Amino acid sequence: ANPEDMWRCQTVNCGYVYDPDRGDKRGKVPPGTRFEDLPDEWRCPICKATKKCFRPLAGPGSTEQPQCEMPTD
Amino acid sequence: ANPEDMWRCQTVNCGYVYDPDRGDKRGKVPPGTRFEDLPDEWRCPICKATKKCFRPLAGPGSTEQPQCEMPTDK
Ligand SMILES: [Fe+3]
Ligand SMILES: [Fe+3]
Repeated sequence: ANPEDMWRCQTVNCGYVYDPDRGDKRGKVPPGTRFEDLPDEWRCPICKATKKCFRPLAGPGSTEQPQCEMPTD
Repeated sequence: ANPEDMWRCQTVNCGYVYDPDRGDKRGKVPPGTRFEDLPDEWRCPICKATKKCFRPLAGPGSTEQPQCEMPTDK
């Protein structure tokens, strides 16, 4: 719901947003699943980045640079 | 950056979100541009969908499958 618990994939050519109220069909994640509670083997359904490539939409994390393994910035 | 202002590409296997606070670097859209004010010819930077394939993350239109020139998903 709120931008604070939505997370955007930061790789350079992506832009998927994980929405907890939607879940994630391609990753078999049911609606209501918080970003923290995602499996450890979960990847971005678009670009397949790990969750280290994601950033909350607003609030403190949203201005930090994520510890991401694929190209970003 | 409220969800009613964010727009999700519903093309099959896409899901890029236009966040008006970000703008769109590939589209050369400066930050602060509302989705409603995007250029006529503006397209999804990932899948080339027109704006008619997008829907807001909340509010009227957020629940229905967009109808456009690409195959879309619900
Ligand atoms: Fe991604
Ligand atoms: Fe798209």
